[PDB]
Amino acid sequence: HMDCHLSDMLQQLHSVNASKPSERGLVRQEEAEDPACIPIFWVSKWVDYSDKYGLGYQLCDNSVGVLFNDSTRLILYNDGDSLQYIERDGTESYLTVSSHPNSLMKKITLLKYFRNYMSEHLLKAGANITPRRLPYLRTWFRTRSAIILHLSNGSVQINFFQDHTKLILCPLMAAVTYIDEKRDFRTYRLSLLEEYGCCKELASRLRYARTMVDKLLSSRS
Repeated sequence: HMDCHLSDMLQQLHSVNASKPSERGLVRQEEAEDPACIPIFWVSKWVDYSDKYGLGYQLCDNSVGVLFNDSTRLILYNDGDSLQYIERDGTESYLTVSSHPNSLMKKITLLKYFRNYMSEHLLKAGANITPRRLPYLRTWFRTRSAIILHLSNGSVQINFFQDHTKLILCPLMAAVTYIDEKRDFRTYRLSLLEEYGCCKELASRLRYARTMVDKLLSSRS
């Protein structure tokens, strides 16, 4: 199944949700935590100017990217010079800001504007956390309750507007990282949540997640 791991994630989430992990009673949510499953990448900041320009974001490694409206993406590495350009094909090329390339000067100017805004005006998600091919934003959408961000490495991140809680779902670890209201970052193996269960708040977000992954799978291309 070649859908950037979305099918796998749907299965991991059906399985956890079907186990009804909050209904239980011997809830040992801390027993489901697995430091071996800590994500390498997540989105630390984002800026939606999608009407006209696109969606800018920062990864936790301090790389910056933009998904332009024409469906190309440009990434500036944390060195502040190396570029990675992804055309619509998915085909990738590499360049530098200092080479001053005619073909991308407009997109580079737009990316630098995004970078500056995020640096000056936004705070990092998971800033207090040392993390464990640079992925890029494959697709995204927002509901009234969340923004849903699907990375090229198959991770899905859901940022909930009401309480600033966040889910980072990693299907290759079959794991979920939950950033709670107090900015506490905790990583769970999903199969250990089936077993030890969890609080009703995490259970509810995992139910919403399932629905969001269903929505990504329902609208490919």
